[PDB]
Amino acid sequence: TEIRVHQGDLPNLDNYRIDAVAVDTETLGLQPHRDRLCVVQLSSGDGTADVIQIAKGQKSAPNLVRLLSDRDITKIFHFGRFDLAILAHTFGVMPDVVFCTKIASKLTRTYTDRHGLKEICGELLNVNISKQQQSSDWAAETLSRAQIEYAASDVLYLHRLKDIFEERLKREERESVAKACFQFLPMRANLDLLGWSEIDIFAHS
Amino acid sequence: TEIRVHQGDLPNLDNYRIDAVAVDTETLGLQPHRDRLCVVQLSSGDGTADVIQIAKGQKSAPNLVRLLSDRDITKIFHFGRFDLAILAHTFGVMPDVVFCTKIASKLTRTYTDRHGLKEICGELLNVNISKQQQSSDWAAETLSRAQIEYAASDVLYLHRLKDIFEERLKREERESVAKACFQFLPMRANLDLLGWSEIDIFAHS
Amino acid sequence: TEIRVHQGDLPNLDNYRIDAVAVDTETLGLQPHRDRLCVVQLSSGDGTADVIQIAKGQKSAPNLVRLLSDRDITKIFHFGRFDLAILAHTFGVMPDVVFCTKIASKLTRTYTDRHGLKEICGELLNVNISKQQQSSDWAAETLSRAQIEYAASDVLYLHRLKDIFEERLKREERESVAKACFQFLPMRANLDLLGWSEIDIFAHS
Amino acid sequence: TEIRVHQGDLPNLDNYRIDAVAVDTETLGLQPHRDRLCVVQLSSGDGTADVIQIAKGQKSAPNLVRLLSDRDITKIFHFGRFDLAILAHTFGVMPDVVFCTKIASKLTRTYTDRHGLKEICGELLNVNISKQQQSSDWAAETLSRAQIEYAASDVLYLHRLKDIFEERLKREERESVAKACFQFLPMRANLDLLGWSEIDIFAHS
Amino acid sequence: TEIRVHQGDLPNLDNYRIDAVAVDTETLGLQPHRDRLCVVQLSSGDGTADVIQIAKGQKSAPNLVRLLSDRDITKIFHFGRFDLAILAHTFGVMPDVVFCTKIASKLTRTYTDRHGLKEICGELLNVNISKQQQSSDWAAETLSRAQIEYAASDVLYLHRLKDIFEERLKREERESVAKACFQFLPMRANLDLLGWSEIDIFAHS
Amino acid sequence: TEIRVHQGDLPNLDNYRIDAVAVDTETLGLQPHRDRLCVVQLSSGDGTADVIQIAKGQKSAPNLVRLLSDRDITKIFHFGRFDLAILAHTFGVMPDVVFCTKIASKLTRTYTDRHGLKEICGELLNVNISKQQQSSDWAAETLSRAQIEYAASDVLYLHRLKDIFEERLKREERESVAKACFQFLPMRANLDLLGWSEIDIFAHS
Amino acid sequence: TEIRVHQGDLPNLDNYRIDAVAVDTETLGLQPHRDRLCVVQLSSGDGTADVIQIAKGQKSAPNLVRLLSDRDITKIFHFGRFDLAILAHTFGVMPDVVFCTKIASKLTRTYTDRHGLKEICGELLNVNISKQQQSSDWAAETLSRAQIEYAASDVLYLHRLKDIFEERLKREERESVAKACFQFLPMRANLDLLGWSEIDIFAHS
Amino acid sequence: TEIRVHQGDLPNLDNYRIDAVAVDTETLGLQPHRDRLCVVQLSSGDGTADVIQIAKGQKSAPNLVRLLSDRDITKIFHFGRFDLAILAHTFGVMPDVVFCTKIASKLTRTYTDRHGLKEICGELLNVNISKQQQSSDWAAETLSRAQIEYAASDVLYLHRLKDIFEERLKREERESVAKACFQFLPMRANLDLLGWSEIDIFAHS
Repeated sequence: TEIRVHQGDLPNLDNYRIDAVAVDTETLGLQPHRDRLCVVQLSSGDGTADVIQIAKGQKSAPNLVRLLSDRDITKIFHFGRFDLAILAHTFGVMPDVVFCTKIASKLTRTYTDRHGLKEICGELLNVNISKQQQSSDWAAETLSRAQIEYAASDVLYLHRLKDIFEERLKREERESVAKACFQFLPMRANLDLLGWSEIDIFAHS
Repeated sequence: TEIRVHQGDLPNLDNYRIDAVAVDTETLGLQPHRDRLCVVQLSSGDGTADVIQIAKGQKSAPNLVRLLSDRDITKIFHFGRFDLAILAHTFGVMPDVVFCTKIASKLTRTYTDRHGLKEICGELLNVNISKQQQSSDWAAETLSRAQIEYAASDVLYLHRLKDIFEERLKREERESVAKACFQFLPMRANLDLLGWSEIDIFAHS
Repeated sequence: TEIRVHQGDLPNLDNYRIDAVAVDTETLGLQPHRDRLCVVQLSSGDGTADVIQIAKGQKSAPNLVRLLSDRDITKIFHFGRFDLAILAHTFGVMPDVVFCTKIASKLTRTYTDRHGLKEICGELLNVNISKQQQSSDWAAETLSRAQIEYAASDVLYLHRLKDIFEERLKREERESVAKACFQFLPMRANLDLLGWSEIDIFAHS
Repeated sequence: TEIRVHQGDLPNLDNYRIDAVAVDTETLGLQPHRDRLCVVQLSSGDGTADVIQIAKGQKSAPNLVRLLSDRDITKIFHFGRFDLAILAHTFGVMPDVVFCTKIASKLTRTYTDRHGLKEICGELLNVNISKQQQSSDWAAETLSRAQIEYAASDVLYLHRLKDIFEERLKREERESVAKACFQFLPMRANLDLLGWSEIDIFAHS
Repeated sequence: TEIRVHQGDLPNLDNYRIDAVAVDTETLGLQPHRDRLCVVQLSSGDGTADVIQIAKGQKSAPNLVRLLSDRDITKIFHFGRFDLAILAHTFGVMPDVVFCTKIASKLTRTYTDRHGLKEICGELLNVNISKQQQSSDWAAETLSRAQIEYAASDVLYLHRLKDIFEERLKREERESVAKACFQFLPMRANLDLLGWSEIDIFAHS
Repeated sequence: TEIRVHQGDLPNLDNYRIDAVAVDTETLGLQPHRDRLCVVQLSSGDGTADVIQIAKGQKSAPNLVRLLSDRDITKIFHFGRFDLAILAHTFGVMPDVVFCTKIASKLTRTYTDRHGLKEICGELLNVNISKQQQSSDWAAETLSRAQIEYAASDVLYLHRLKDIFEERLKREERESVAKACFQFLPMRANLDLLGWSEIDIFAHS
Repeated sequence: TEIRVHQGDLPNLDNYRIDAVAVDTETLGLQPHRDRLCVVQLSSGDGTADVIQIAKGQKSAPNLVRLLSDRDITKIFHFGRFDLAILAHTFGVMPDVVFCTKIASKLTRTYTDRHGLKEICGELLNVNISKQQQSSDWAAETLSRAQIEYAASDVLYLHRLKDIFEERLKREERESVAKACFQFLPMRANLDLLGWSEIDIFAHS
Repeated sequence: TEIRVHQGDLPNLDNYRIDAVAVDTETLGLQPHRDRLCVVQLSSGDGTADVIQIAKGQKSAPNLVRLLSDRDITKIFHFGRFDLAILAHTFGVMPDVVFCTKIASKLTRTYTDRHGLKEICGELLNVNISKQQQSSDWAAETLSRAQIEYAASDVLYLHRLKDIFEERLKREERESVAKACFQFLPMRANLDLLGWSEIDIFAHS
């Protein structure tokens, strides 16, 4: 593998002249108002990944923000509801072209109730994701090798999942449903930032 | 007030050359695959209402459906998540320009947890709606006077609520939030028809 | 109203040469092995009722048992699951031609979740049943007038509900589903007596 | 083990001139209106199995349906409440002569609260069923070897279970209870198809 | 009615040379280690009552304790599990000849799930007890007249209830069960004082 | 009752040269980051009240904040945990000399589980506060007379409650407990503002 | 581990002229009215056991019942609440001199919440009991060797536990509490048989 | 290791002329009024520990208590809410300079929901603490070697955790929050002793 570790921002976009980029984040917790962004992960799908450490109080990441803002590049997330919220809270730019593998899983893997990334990777690809480092100090000044390898491991497979999920969505005739869900997902994240994170806004009660 | 009761369909659209129409339905229950549409209510906001009795097995209602599919007319519902589902299930056309007073309530009446139509009308307009007839035989060949008056009372006030809620949404600066939620609402109803009625598609679990 | 009160048994069957008889019971509680049968109520639907006081330890009631065993007469209950159980446990005869207004309500009154007899009588007939005496000492040697009037009131109206429910079951094309449920109801009662009263035998868990 | 895989239908019924056939299904999920039938597996009890792939949108399987309809042949299921529902929804024929190992287990294996197929096969036969493939993509164009072997594994042992459960029902004198439950099971499945899937129709609440 | 109010203790036992005495207490709450005894009420059953105010830090009440210790007098309580605990904690004497109307109700009023004193008095005697003052400041130096009348109302009817419950226990042949329960009740109270107040010591879990 | 309504701030502190001031607030909801402070209520205990309307986006109120910052004046709240949070969030000043009647009630009224202000006022003073207006649009440009009267009602009685609670805390010897709770209360409110509003920080789980 | 297996009853009590006997039962389930007693195991504490197979419908076991009735012999159970109930229901003799290791554990092992026999034997004696056979067909005409060894394992250690628990009860000064609980235990079992198996007779609700 | 085991008290404080001491206790359970203190574990942070057995009824341990009350020495606990309560209940002295690793975890390890000592030690130091002996008979006159090694293991690592948590609290800017929580912790423990152990005193309900 190749994992390029950076401080603050990508040096340039030379490796990202592509149609879709897999994106993930790591934070200090589940509450964007309390838990700061610590890591941003990117991959072009070529089997390598970039891991960008975000400093405390960092307000800008121009190359990263260009990627997040570019409407011609689909950002692939797993449970993007969270990542979109924390990214918008941190850098002030809300992505609007997204694909979420968790929503896709809920729309296609109807034969199971386990939609976590580990189960998806195990079932669809026979790839073992190790989650031991998921609960670790992502704010450490120097990330461990195990942390760096885990962070890259979270983004290395999202392209293959998107390909398979697009096949399943086409087969079961949910393409327009999925497209509408992804179109609404950024606004669901915005509602999370504004204070309705514990509320299903569409529920009767 | 004036309540016009019809069999099958509106006679014409002479009374509905307006910018927005309030819409409600009555059914045999909460499950569209089991519980047929029995009554459709409409109002232009002029203090009169149309109550349309729908026959068993009726597949077509051209004037009503013509109104429902006119993209230049906003359809106002209370808890449109249900009504959109049953309308699309019955006539095969899903409206795509809607306003829902319950979503608006959840976005503006943040000081209460009661978002039912009775509580909203009581608080916002000091109008008392009596719900006694809500659980009644809406499939009766001849509706009683009490049933007809309840059905009209369900649609007579939605225009005034839309006006007030639009004022509140602009005042608290959540207009674009409401717009995005309303834009997504028809697909949420479609998801209900397809089999996800008990699932919040954006939740982690 | 006319209420004929008897000790032990009917004097004869002169008043019960009919197609259907409404039957109900009162007991000391919900557990047939602990709570003894105290009252049996009967009515032909002609506005009169028979109330039969059962003695402690009484094992036989030949006229009552002849009615309960007579396959040519349908026995109408409300929540017959219990009444069938207590009747079979007391007299050793399980009726097998029955109609239950609770099953019929659950199959037809799909627009509400309140299926008790008080609510059914209120909604279908505008008749007010008072339940204050439901929890009383039914084993008293002398029943009070309020007790006797309530006991008769439990059976005076089951014919009118059966007639209406039969109309609704025909209307929604659920006649065979209800008929099969009524056919199975006695074995559900036997399962209750044998010890599965707290178990839904068809559930996954 | 020989497992014969067919497309669409059996070529003939030469292997099924028997008094009882074990039947199971696999689907895309628990909701018959959304999740199509994908595989049907049968066995005569001779240690071999037939695995029939059902195509998307397939409406007919004349040989299979003739087998399912033959009243001289008892159909053995595990949790037939589901299989009967999905079979009737897909091919339009409701089997009416059935034996269910889950009902039998609940009526005889009263010393445990675990009635899943894994526990029954483990306790009664010391046979290890591996369920890893239960949650898999059963709609795949080509089934995997693991999928095929699991699907066959779900019918290979049902005859021996039926024999033992029949022994237990005779020993504990519960034969007529079980018979009435099995006679009613197809109507429970029909009720399931009609929209009462979440309701125990006999419960007080 | 006649209510004699005393400070600290009875002046003498001239009114309590009787076979059975009704006893009740009031405290500052449900936790004997935190909530001190404030009032003790007594009655000979003649329609009059004694209300004894207990002082802060009071360790002795010789005449009252003489009454509580005399094994030839049955002490009648409602929910004696609590009163025994608070009395033993306060005066160091655990009564051992008791009758509890709550246990008697649970052993006899099997036709209801409402075993409060208000409901019992309403059903068995048609006497209306008003509980508004049940939750009040019982530590006041001078009790209000409404408080005193409530306190007397708690003891005025326990003799009549004991007579009726003894009739019911004889009628349903449960006297020896009740007797064993009453003998164990003081040890249940001791278990409460020792720290097992939240544990059913006889439960499986 | 004299109620002075002001915009933005008190005109001066001529009426608040006192040793304790009753304070309460009204907002658009329970979430300080989403629901803005709308009204501040004050009372000197002289039977008059001041109601201060806070504008949207208002960042300063020098006279009010000077009063809130003054360590020689105890601020009396009911459920100050919330009021302290919203006040500190709005004006940037956290009061540090406080008394909370709800904590005091939980430390003294151990005989009840109802600690709301309405319930407290009913029990201790026999004064009926009507809360119908508690859930209303507090951000309206012009408050109704009923709203203003309710708002004054939430501060008019806190002094009298404080006097009674101080007597009870002295009587039951819990003064130092209450003092320590009040000393931590501002930090509990800060913890709420920082993101632990749903976490009991001292619980084991 | 000498294990003597008998049909119907012990031949005599020649091996049981001792002061205390360990007793445990096996049944078809938890409900004495439905599930019959299948096996009774006894031990004198000398490291050997007797396993007595009870036939369906067996009403008499004179030597065994003689042992159960001998008031000079303490019967040791684990969770005797169940065993006493099923023994009394089956043979008509209610033991009245008992020791229960579960009550003793709840009164002594206050540092844990896991009181099952496996955990007690593991912690207190470092002896491993294997519970695999607990859920098995105890009504088999011939028990397997594994069943026999498990059944003996249930009684082989109860004497040592009784010795240690008696030491702990003396040490912690809880002997009279335990004695009262053991004295009450037979009536708790009788209450289970009479129909209160789901009711805590001493609870407020 | 160098675990020194003592009866009753430390011989002197010659080894404890230090700025911070790790403290941990072992009891018979979670309820200080019932379950006595059995062991106190101390460490200077030098990799050695002192394990002090406390005798039944012992009220004094002057050298240990002198250390506990020396305000120039911070006492480090894990979940001091419990330890402080049992120490104060046993010896009558409440420490007032404390650090709690559970509060520190809840304020810093926001990326996990597991705050037990085992999980903290595993994550922060990669040290495996085995908790098998946590639930054991701590009142034995002679503790086993396994008990002694576990007891020392609970205190051997608290200094290293305090050092890391102090680094995290400074880095994340939460020192004044933690300081206020630690200042309130002794009053939370006092509240536990007084009877509010099950009440979060700051909650709305």
